Amino acid sequence: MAPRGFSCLLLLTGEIDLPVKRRA
Repeated sequence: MAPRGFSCLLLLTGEIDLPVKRRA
C-alpha cells in the first residue's frame, strides 16, 4: 500500500540515506 503520497514522501524521505548508489 503506497499511493502517490508514498512516492512524493519517500522521494524526500529517502535521498541522502543511501551510500550504495555512488554511480549517479
